[PDB]
Amino acid sequence: MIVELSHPLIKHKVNTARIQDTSAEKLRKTLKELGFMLVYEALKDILLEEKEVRTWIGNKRFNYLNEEEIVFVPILRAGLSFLEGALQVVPNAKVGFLGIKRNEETLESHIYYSRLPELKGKIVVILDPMLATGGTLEVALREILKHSPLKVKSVHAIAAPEGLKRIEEKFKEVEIFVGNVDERLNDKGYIIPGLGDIGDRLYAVSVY
Amino acid sequence: MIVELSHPLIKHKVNTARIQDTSAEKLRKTLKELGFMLVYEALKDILLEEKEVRTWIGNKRFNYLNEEEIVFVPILRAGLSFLEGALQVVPNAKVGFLGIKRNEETLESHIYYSRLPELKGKIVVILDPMLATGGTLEVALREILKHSPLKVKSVHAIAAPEGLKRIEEKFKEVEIFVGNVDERLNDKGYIIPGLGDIGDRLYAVSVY
Amino acid sequence: MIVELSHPLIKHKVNTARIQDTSAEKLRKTLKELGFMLVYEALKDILLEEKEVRTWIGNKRFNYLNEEEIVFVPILRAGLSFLEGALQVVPNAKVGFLGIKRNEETLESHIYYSRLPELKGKIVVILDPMLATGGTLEVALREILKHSPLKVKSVHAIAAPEGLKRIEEKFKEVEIFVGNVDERLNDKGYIIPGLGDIGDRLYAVSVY
Amino acid sequence: MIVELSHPLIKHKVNTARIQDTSAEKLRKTLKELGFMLVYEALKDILLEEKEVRTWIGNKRFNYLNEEEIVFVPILRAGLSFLEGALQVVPNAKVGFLGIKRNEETLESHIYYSRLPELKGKIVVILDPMLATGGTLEVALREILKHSPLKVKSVHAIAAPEGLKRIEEKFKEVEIFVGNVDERLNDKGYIIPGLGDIGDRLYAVSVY
Repeated sequence: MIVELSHPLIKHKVNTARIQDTSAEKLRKTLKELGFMLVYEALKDILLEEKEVRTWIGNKRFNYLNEEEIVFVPILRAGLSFLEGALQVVPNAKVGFLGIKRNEETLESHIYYSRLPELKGKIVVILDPMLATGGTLEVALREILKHSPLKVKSVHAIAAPEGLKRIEEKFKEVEIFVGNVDERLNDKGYIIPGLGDIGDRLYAVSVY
Repeated sequence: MIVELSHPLIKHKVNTARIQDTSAEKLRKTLKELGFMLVYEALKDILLEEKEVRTWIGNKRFNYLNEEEIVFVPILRAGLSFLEGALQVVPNAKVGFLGIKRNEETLESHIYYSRLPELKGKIVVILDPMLATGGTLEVALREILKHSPLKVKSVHAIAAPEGLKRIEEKFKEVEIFVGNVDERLNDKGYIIPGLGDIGDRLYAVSVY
Repeated sequence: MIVELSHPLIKHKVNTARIQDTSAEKLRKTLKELGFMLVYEALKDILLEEKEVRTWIGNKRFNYLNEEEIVFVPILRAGLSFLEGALQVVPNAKVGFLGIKRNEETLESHIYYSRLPELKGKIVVILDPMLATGGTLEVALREILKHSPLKVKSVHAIAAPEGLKRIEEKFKEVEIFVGNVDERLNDKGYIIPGLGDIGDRLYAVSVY
Repeated sequence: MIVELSHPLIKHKVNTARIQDTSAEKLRKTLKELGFMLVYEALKDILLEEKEVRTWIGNKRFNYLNEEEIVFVPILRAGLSFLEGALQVVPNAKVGFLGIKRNEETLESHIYYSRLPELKGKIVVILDPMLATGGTLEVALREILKHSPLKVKSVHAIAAPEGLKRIEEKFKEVEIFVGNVDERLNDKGYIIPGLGDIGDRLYAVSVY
């Protein structure tokens, strides 16, 4: 189940990230603020738990989120741009790391780093700015669904119908949250209009 | 026009803020994150403007929020706990400051410090954790509406049906967003279950 | 006791803040980061206290700062730009607020808003980007020194010699920490090269 | 070139991190604020460059840091705890990623993931909470020095004497900035009193 968000400030953040003549500082801060918005939306169907706490007027009971039951998993590198934002929504959530890279020739993705915490029974939230062909997300899920997650959610700034197709086809139980679904993918597997080479725009030097 | 937010994460931030035995650091951080959510929600109906920018593939037109059209107005001191969260949603928004204080004997509010930028034609978003008797918000609006704002929004973590009444009776054109409408006001004008003396809990020493 | 910090990153943050064609977003972030540096430098001679804590390998004794012993006092409006960064150094410090504004004819200042926590025996750290004539700091000091604080420190991005001389002359006990001591003060009481109308550049509309 | 920092606030941040009973939220925030400090100290010798800019009073010439000429390199996953803090001092620096993992039997480190921007002629700053045996850092340097960086700096909250010795013995040109030099390494290659398993304390679950 795919879900495209329509909030005007998500569009703003997304479109603000499209602007190539912005500094890396601005891009990073924009995606972090977007990550907060995305994870916030993705957690709108979370169930709270009643717990007794202490207030200024004595003991009382209120509903709370079991922050520890949430596990964020950013795909380095771009996934990382969302992590700080995601943690602001859920400060005590665990964090898993997947080092993945797409083979620009075959368009396939491979895992070179995996440092995941105990995922069994918890709610996992994948973090990755773009969803192009879906190769990276497919390999990420493959690596994650093995630990028997309770539920897997994924957040992205933009997505290509191409990727949305396969994903929702081979991973129907996965919840996909997207800031904006773009037009298509080109001959090189880049989302159009997309964000170009965000990985390098974020932490290196963009070629555009 | 009152709107009570029902998002489970807002309820979590609010209740977390209800916890008296937390550190000032935790309270400030909690309310900063809640502020982001409250402002995010409050701008769900914001109108975007189309502008041309240079993307990685070339000049394209996308809809953007005119960040400078929004003006945040935190009521000192508590309102300040939402400022950073709000500025994350709209980084280049203008900021107005209102130094107000409630007489704990009559429960009347008075303005001691006013430093507001041009509000003429802009969307003003007032920030202040609690809306109890509505006194402080009334005085604030009284001086704000003069600048002939285009629209005035208000965000609060909690509010009492008491305050929501008068405010909506003398300022019906003002949109009031609240994380959770509490039960009532006590003998001393405090909200129940409310948050207590957050001002002192946030920057000084709580008397509870 | 005047101290002109010589750290290249402080100079950079200062000079960066001098750039007139930067967004409010960028300037606010610049100053927040500069604020962290200034307070860090201003607390280099702070005393730590031994306390027993539990580590991964059992109880142990280490030296810790008594965070609640420090009080940050931002002078609205400009001084608020330091508050966020100042709190990163000392998260649980107390926060006092002073709404002061300078009379642009006599070059003297008046306090319109004062909300301070207990200051007796505490270490007060005044926050305010500029120290021009020093009229604002003087008025702030008068108001603070009455509460008998254990020590008073002040951080500024920049300052004019005439301003410094004026403060150190009457307050030989106050420690002034400045990112850079500029050239002089023009006939209007503005520091040169200075930062211009910082308050408005930060939260409203600059006239330059 | 090794350098043990003595600033009380660094000591405080470092010692606060030793508190095993703190939430992941508190630890992450503490290390972020510490990372800022460590990097701030590490760039104290940084060289600035003169550039002409537009100020409120016209064009002027000031010294600035060429932010882009700086490259931060955290070692996953612990190194990530200093990233944001490090980026606060140099917002536009480039970011390199090194996925490393120590073998708990031989205490050897191996690089499974590498995503580095162009390091040739730049100032590289490695980020890693601890520096126990030196294996992780040694491997890292050997892939970084190959790019012929202008200079290499490294920051750590704590380091074991034996770790510092091999490093300084194999990389005399590398500047190692340490928050506090602990006592030693145990039989399992853990620093004492050390921080335990910070990687798990930060993003997963600690066994202590």
